[PDB]
Amino acid sequence: GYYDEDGHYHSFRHGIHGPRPRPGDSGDSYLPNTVTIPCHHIRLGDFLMLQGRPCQVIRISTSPATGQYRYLGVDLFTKQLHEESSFISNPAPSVVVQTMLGPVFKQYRVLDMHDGRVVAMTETGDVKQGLAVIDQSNLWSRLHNAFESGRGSVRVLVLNDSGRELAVDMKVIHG
Amino acid sequence: GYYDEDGHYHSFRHGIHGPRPRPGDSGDSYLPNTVTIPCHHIRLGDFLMLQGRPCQVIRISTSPATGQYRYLGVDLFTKQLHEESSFISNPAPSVVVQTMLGPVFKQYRVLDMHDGRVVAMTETGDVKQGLAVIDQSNLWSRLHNAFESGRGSVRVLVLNDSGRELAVDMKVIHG
Repeated sequence: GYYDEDGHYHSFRHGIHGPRPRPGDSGDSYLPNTVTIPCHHIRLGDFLMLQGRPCQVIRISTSPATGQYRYLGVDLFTKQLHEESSFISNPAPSVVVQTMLGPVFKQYRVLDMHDGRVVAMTETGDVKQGLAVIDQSNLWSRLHNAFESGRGSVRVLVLNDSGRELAVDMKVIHG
Repeated sequence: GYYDEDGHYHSFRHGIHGPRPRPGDSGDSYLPNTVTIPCHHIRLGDFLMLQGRPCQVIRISTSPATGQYRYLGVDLFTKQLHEESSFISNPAPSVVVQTMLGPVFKQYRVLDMHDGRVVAMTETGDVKQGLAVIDQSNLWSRLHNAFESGRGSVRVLVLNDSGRELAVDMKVIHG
Protein backbone atom coordinates (compact mmCIF):
# COMPACT_ATOMS: atom_id res chain seq x y z
CA GLY A 1 0.00 0.00 0.00
CA TYR A 2 0.92 3.67 0.37
CA TYR A 3 0.48 6.77 2.51
CA ASP A 4 -1.21 9.86 1.15
CA GLU A 5 -0.02 13.40 1.90
CA ASP A 6 -2.24 13.50 5.02
CA GLY A 7 -0.81 10.36 6.66
CA HIS A 8 -3.60 7.89 5.82
CA TYR A 9 -2.66 4.39 4.71
CA HIS A 10 -4.28 2.95 1.58
CA SER A 11 -4.12 -0.73 0.58
CA PHE A 12 -4.41 -2.21 -2.90
CA ARG A 13 -6.21 -5.18 -1.34
CA HIS A 14 -9.34 -3.00 -1.58
CA GLY A 15 -11.58 -3.39 -4.62
CA ILE A 16 -14.22 -1.02 -5.99
CA HIS A 17 -15.50 1.19 -3.15
CA GLY A 18 -2.91 -4.14 8.44
CA PRO A 19 -5.85 -3.73 6.07
CA ARG A 20 -9.21 -5.39 6.68
CA PRO A 21 -11.90 -6.36 4.14
CA ARG A 22 -14.35 -3.62 3.17
CA PRO A 23 -17.47 -3.77 0.97
CA GLY A 24 -16.40 -4.47 -2.59
CA ASP A 25 -13.27 -6.37 -1.55
CA SER A 26 -12.41 -9.90 -2.60
CA GLY A 27 -11.54 -12.31 0.20
CA ASP A 28 -9.11 -13.80 -2.31
CA SER A 29 -6.91 -10.69 -2.01
CA TYR A 30 -6.08 -11.42 1.66
CA LEU A 31 -4.35 -14.79 1.23
CA PRO A 32 -1.41 -15.12 3.65
CA ASN A 33 2.17 -14.79 2.40
CA THR A 34 1.08 -12.89 -0.72
CA VAL A 35 1.89 -9.41 -1.98
CA THR A 36 -0.06 -7.25 -4.41
CA ILE A 37 1.69 -6.68 -7.74
CA PRO A 38 0.53 -4.08 -10.29
CA CYS A 39 -0.15 -5.78 -13.60
CA HIS A 40 2.21 -3.54 -15.59
CA HIS A 41 5.17 -4.92 -13.58
CA ILE A 42 4.34 -8.54 -14.49
CA ARG A 43 6.33 -10.34 -17.20
CA LEU A 44 6.39 -13.83 -18.66
CA GLY A 45 8.12 -16.25 -16.31
CA ASP A 46 7.18 -14.30 -13.18
CA PHE A 47 5.77 -16.14 -10.17
CA LEU A 48 2.13 -15.35 -9.38
CA MET A 49 -0.74 -16.71 -7.33
CA LEU A 50 -3.21 -18.08 -9.90
CA GLN A 51 -6.42 -19.53 -8.43
CA GLY A 52 -4.68 -19.56 -5.06
CA ARG A 53 -1.73 -21.56 -6.40
CA PRO A 54 1.93 -20.56 -6.91
CA CYS A 55 2.47 -20.56 -10.67
CA GLN A 56 4.99 -19.61 -13.33
CA VAL A 57 3.34 -17.27 -15.84
CA ILE A 58 3.44 -18.60 -19.41
CA ARG A 59 0.87 -16.37 -21.16
CA ILE A 60 -0.40 -12.83 -20.59
CA SER A 61 -3.46 -11.69 -22.52
CA THR A 62 -6.50 -9.45 -22.18
CA SER A 63 -10.01 -10.74 -21.54
CA PRO A 64 -12.41 -9.49 -24.24
CA ALA A 65 -15.33 -9.78 -21.81
CA THR A 66 -13.82 -7.49 -19.15
CA GLY A 67 -10.79 -5.83 -20.76
CA GLN A 68 -8.60 -6.95 -17.84
CA TYR A 69 -5.36 -8.90 -18.00
CA ARG A 70 -5.58 -12.70 -17.96
CA TYR A 71 -2.67 -14.88 -16.82
CA LEU A 72 -1.97 -18.49 -17.78
CA GLY A 73 0.48 -20.28 -15.52
CA VAL A 74 1.96 -23.61 -14.50
CA ASP A 75 1.64 -24.71 -10.88
CA LEU A 76 5.13 -24.90 -9.40
CA PHE A 77 4.20 -27.95 -7.28
CA THR A 78 1.62 -29.91 -9.30
CA LYS A 79 2.64 -28.75 -12.82
CA GLN A 80 -1.06 -28.21 -13.62
CA LEU A 81 -2.25 -25.28 -15.72
CA HIS A 82 -4.06 -22.46 -13.91
CA GLU A 83 -5.75 -19.31 -15.17
CA GLU A 84 -6.76 -16.10 -13.40
CA SER A 85 -7.72 -12.55 -14.35
CA SER A 86 -6.53 -9.42 -12.58
CA PHE A 87 -8.67 -7.68 -9.99
CA ILE A 88 -9.25 -3.94 -10.08
CA SER A 89 -8.11 -2.10 -6.94
CA ASN A 90 -9.52 1.38 -6.26
CA PRO A 91 -8.16 2.35 -2.82
CA ALA A 92 -8.66 6.11 -3.22
CA PRO A 93 -10.29 8.58 -5.64
CA SER A 94 -8.67 8.35 -9.10
CA VAL A 95 -6.29 5.56 -7.98
CA VAL A 96 -7.28 2.53 -10.08
CA VAL A 97 -4.76 -0.31 -10.48
CA GLN A 98 -5.07 -3.72 -12.11
CA THR A 99 -3.35 -6.02 -9.61
CA MET A 100 -2.36 -9.64 -9.14
CA LEU A 101 -1.09 -11.59 -6.12
CA GLY A 102 2.47 -12.91 -5.90
CA PRO A 103 4.10 -15.23 -3.37
CA VAL A 104 6.53 -14.25 -0.61
CA PHE A 105 9.84 -16.12 -0.80
CA LYS A 106 12.12 -17.17 2.04
CA GLN A 107 15.92 -17.11 1.63
CA TYR A 108 17.92 -20.00 3.07
CA ARG A 109 21.65 -20.68 3.10
CA VAL A 110 22.80 -23.90 1.41
CA LEU A 111 24.89 -26.28 3.53
CA ASP A 112 24.93 -29.36 1.26
CA MET A 113 23.62 -30.51 -2.13
CA HIS A 114 23.34 -34.26 -2.63
CA ASP A 115 20.93 -36.76 -4.20
CA GLY A 116 18.97 -34.01 -5.95
CA ARG A 117 18.13 -32.25 -2.67
CA VAL A 118 19.73 -29.53 -0.56
CA VAL A 119 20.33 -29.12 3.15
CA ALA A 120 19.37 -25.53 3.92
CA MET A 121 19.65 -23.18 6.92
CA THR A 122 17.14 -20.51 7.85
CA GLU A 123 18.19 -17.06 9.06
CA THR A 124 17.79 -18.33 12.63
CA GLY A 125 19.80 -21.55 12.19
CA ASP A 126 16.92 -23.98 11.58
CA VAL A 127 18.32 -26.80 9.43
CA LYS A 128 16.11 -27.92 6.53
CA GLN A 129 16.99 -31.49 5.54
CA GLY A 130 16.08 -32.93 2.15
CA LEU A 131 14.76 -29.71 0.61
CA ALA A 132 13.63 -30.39 -2.95
CA VAL A 133 14.86 -28.25 -5.85
CA ILE A 134 12.35 -27.50 -8.59
CA ASP A 135 13.26 -29.05 -11.93
CA GLN A 136 12.98 -25.76 -13.79
CA SER A 137 15.29 -23.41 -15.73
CA ASN A 138 18.34 -25.61 -15.01
CA LEU A 139 18.17 -24.49 -11.38
CA TRP A 140 19.97 -27.49 -9.88
CA SER A 141 22.96 -27.12 -12.21
CA ARG A 142 23.30 -23.36 -11.67
CA LEU A 143 22.75 -23.80 -7.93
CA HIS A 144 25.39 -26.54 -7.78
CA ASN A 145 27.94 -24.59 -9.85
CA ALA A 146 27.57 -21.52 -7.64
CA PHE A 147 27.71 -23.78 -4.58
CA GLU A 148 30.98 -25.47 -5.58
CA SER A 149 32.66 -22.10 -6.21
CA GLY A 150 31.37 -20.28 -3.11
CA ARG A 151 28.98 -21.82 -0.61
CA GLY A 152 28.40 -19.02 1.91
CA SER A 153 27.33 -16.85 -1.05
CA VAL A 154 24.55 -19.15 -2.33
CA ARG A 155 20.90 -18.82 -1.28
CA VAL A 156 17.79 -20.75 -2.33
CA LEU A 157 14.42 -19.03 -2.65
CA VAL A 158 11.85 -21.30 -1.00
CA LEU A 159 8.05 -21.48 -1.24
CA ASN A 160 5.72 -23.38 1.10
CA ASP A 161 2.61 -25.23 -0.10
CA SER A 162 0.75 -26.00 3.15
CA GLY A 163 3.81 -27.65 4.69
CA ARG A 164 5.49 -28.91 1.51
CA GLU A 165 8.60 -26.83 0.82
CA LEU A 166 10.25 -26.24 -2.56
CA ALA A 167 13.38 -24.37 -3.62
CA VAL A 168 12.19 -22.55 -6.75
CA ASP A 169 15.02 -20.07 -7.42
CA MET A 170 18.48 -19.05 -6.23
CA LYS A 171 20.42 -15.90 -5.39
CA VAL A 172 24.15 -15.23 -5.03
CA ILE A 173 24.82 -12.55 -2.42
CA HIS A 174 27.77 -10.31 -3.28
CA GLY A 175 29.48 -7.30 -1.71
CA GLY B 1 3.30 -5.86 2.70
CA TYR B 2 1.85 -9.27 3.52
CA TYR B 3 0.15 -11.36 6.19
CA ASP B 4 1.80 -14.44 7.63
CA GLU B 5 -0.08 -17.65 8.43
CA ASP B 6 -0.82 -16.34 11.96
CA GLY B 7 -2.49 -13.09 10.86
CA HIS B 8 0.39 -10.66 11.51
CA TYR B 9 1.07 -7.93 8.97
CA HIS B 10 4.63 -7.41 7.74
CA SER B 11 5.80 -4.36 5.77
CA PHE B 12 8.71 -4.13 3.34
CA ARG B 13 9.27 -0.57 4.58
CA HIS B 14 11.24 -2.20 7.42
CA GLY B 15 15.00 -2.53 7.04
CA ILE B 16 17.43 -4.79 8.90
CA HIS B 17 15.93 -5.69 12.29
CA GLY B 18 -0.14 1.29 8.52
CA PRO B 19 3.50 0.55 9.33
CA ARG B 20 5.60 2.81 11.55
CA PRO B 21 9.40 3.25 11.59
CA ARG B 22 11.35 0.75 13.69
CA PRO B 23 15.07 0.61 14.53
CA GLY B 24 17.00 -0.11 11.35
CA ASP B 25 14.41 1.54 9.10
CA SER B 26 15.11 4.33 6.64
CA GLY B 27 12.88 7.38 6.91
CA ASP B 28 13.24 7.54 3.13
CA SER B 29 11.06 4.43 2.80
CA TYR B 30 7.97 6.23 4.19
CA LEU B 31 7.61 8.95 1.55
CA PRO B 32 3.93 9.63 0.80
CA ASN B 33 2.34 8.36 -2.41
CA THR B 34 5.03 5.70 -2.88
CA VAL B 35 4.85 1.91 -3.06
CA THR B 36 7.59 -0.62 -2.40
CA ILE B 37 8.70 -2.54 -5.50
CA PRO B 38 10.93 -5.65 -5.33
CA CYS B 39 14.02 -5.10 -7.44
CA HIS B 40 13.50 -8.20 -9.59
CA HIS B 41 10.25 -6.69 -10.95
CA ILE B 42 12.01 -3.51 -12.14
CA ARG B 43 12.87 -3.06 -15.82
CA LEU B 44 14.41 -0.33 -17.95
CA GLY B 45 11.91 2.45 -18.58
CA ASP B 46 10.01 1.85 -15.33
CA PHE B 47 9.10 4.79 -13.11
CA LEU B 48 10.89 4.88 -9.75
CA MET B 49 11.58 7.28 -6.91
CA LEU B 50 15.31 8.04 -7.17
CA GLN B 51 16.66 10.37 -4.47
CA GLY B 52 13.07 11.28 -3.68
CA ARG B 53 12.32 12.24 -7.28
CA PRO B 54 10.04 10.59 -9.88
CA CYS B 55 12.37 9.23 -12.56
CA GLN B 56 12.41 7.06 -15.66
CA VAL B 57 14.98 4.28 -15.21
CA ILE B 58 17.67 4.29 -17.91
CA ARG B 59 20.34 2.01 -16.38
CA ILE B 60 20.26 -0.88 -13.91
CA SER B 61 23.55 -2.13 -12.51
CA THR B 62 25.05 -3.64 -9.37
CA SER B 63 27.17 -1.70 -6.90
CA PRO B 64 30.55 -3.41 -6.40
CA ALA B 65 30.84 -1.88 -2.92
CA THR B 66 27.57 -3.32 -1.61
CA GLY B 67 26.40 -5.87 -4.19
CA GLN B 68 22.98 -4.17 -4.37
CA TYR B 69 21.18 -2.90 -7.45
CA ARG B 70 21.88 0.67 -8.56
CA TYR B 71 19.41 2.64 -10.69
CA LEU B 72 20.17 5.56 -13.00
CA GLY B 73 17.16 7.62 -13.99
CA VAL B 74 15.93 10.84 -15.56
CA ASP B 75 13.71 13.14 -13.50
CA LEU B 76 10.30 13.28 -15.16
CA PHE B 77 9.88 16.97 -14.24
CA THR B 78 13.38 18.50 -14.29
CA LYS B 79 15.03 16.07 -16.77
CA GLN B 80 18.04 15.86 -14.42
CA LEU B 81 19.91 12.61 -13.85
CA HIS B 82 19.42 10.88 -10.50
CA GLU B 83 21.00 7.78 -8.98
CA GLU B 84 19.94 5.56 -6.09
CA SER B 85 20.73 2.08 -4.78
CA SER B 86 18.18 -0.40 -3.49
CA PHE B 87 17.52 -0.81 0.22
CA ILE B 88 17.41 -4.23 1.85
CA SER B 89 14.11 -5.04 3.57
CA ASN B 90 14.05 -7.82 6.18
CA PRO B 91 10.52 -7.76 7.64
CA ALA B 92 10.58 -11.32 9.03
CA PRO B 93 13.05 -14.18 9.55
CA SER B 94 14.46 -15.39 6.21
CA VAL B 95 12.46 -12.78 4.24
CA VAL B 96 15.09 -10.53 2.64
CA VAL B 97 14.10 -8.41 -0.38
CA GLN B 98 15.99 -5.75 -2.30
CA THR B 99 13.37 -3.03 -2.79
CA MET B 100 12.91 0.34 -4.44
CA LEU B 101 10.18 2.99 -4.18
CA GLY B 102 7.80 3.74 -7.04
CA PRO B 103 5.22 6.52 -7.46
CA VAL B 104 1.45 6.18 -7.19
CA PHE B 105 -0.40 7.34 -10.31
CA LYS B 106 -3.83 8.94 -10.57
CA GLN B 107 -6.12 8.17 -13.52
CA TYR B 108 -8.08 11.04 -15.06
CA ARG B 109 -10.54 11.12 -17.94
CA VAL B 110 -9.63 13.36 -20.89
CA LEU B 111 -12.21 15.97 -21.91
CA ASP B 112 -10.15 18.05 -24.36
CA MET B 113 -6.65 18.17 -25.88
CA HIS B 114 -5.54 21.52 -27.26
CA ASP B 115 -2.39 23.67 -27.34
CA GLY B 116 -0.22 20.82 -26.07
CA ARG B 117 -2.26 20.42 -22.87
CA VAL B 118 -5.27 18.38 -21.81
CA VAL B 119 -8.40 19.16 -19.84
CA ALA B 120 -8.84 16.24 -17.45
CA MET B 121 -11.54 15.04 -15.03
CA THR B 122 -10.89 13.25 -11.76
CA GLU B 123 -13.00 10.30 -10.60
CA THR B 124 -15.10 12.76 -8.57
CA GLY B 125 -15.66 15.29 -11.37
CA ASP B 126 -12.89 17.77 -10.51
CA VAL B 127 -11.88 19.46 -13.78
CA LYS B 128 -8.13 19.84 -14.34
CA GLN B 129 -7.48 22.68 -16.79
CA GLY B 130 -4.21 23.01 -18.69
CA LEU B 131 -2.70 19.69 -17.59
CA ALA B 132 0.72 19.28 -19.19
CA VAL B 133 1.63 16.13 -21.11
CA ILE B 134 5.20 14.88 -20.73
CA ASP B 135 7.21 15.05 -23.94
CA GLN B 136 8.23 11.40 -23.75
CA SER B 137 7.69 8.22 -25.79
CA ASN B 138 5.43 10.04 -28.29
CA LEU B 139 2.78 10.26 -25.57
CA TRP B 140 0.93 13.28 -26.97
CA SER B 141 0.50 11.69 -30.40
CA ARG B 142 -0.68 8.33 -29.04
CA LEU B 143 -2.91 10.10 -26.52
CA HIS B 144 -4.41 12.29 -29.24
CA ASN B 145 -4.95 9.40 -31.67
CA ALA B 146 -6.76 7.35 -29.02
CA PHE B 147 -8.70 10.47 -28.01
CA GLU B 148 -9.95 11.21 -31.54
CA SER B 149 -11.15 7.61 -31.99
CA GLY B 150 -12.78 7.16 -28.55
CA ARG B 151 -12.70 9.80 -25.84
CA GLY B 152 -14.54 8.15 -22.94
CA SER B 153 -12.02 5.29 -23.24
CA VAL B 154 -8.86 7.41 -22.81
CA ARG B 155 -7.18 8.02 -19.44
CA VAL B 156 -4.01 9.92 -18.51
CA LEU B 157 -1.75 8.72 -15.70
CA VAL B 158 -0.83 11.78 -13.63
CA LEU B 159 1.95 12.44 -11.12
CA ASN B 160 2.15 15.35 -8.67
CA ASP B 161 5.41 17.13 -7.79
CA SER B 162 4.46 19.24 -4.75
CA GLY B 163 1.52 20.82 -6.56
CA ARG B 164 2.85 20.66 -10.13
CA GLU B 165 0.91 18.02 -12.07
CA LEU B 166 2.12 16.08 -15.11
CA ALA B 167 0.47 13.51 -17.37
CA VAL B 168 3.24 10.94 -17.80
CA ASP B 169 1.42 7.98 -19.39
CA MET B 170 -1.94 6.91 -20.81
CA LYS B 171 -4.35 3.98 -20.62
CA VAL B 172 -7.24 2.91 -22.84
CA ILE B 173 -9.98 1.22 -20.82
CA HIS B 174 -11.71 -1.61 -22.69
CA GLY B 175 -14.45 -4.12 -21.93
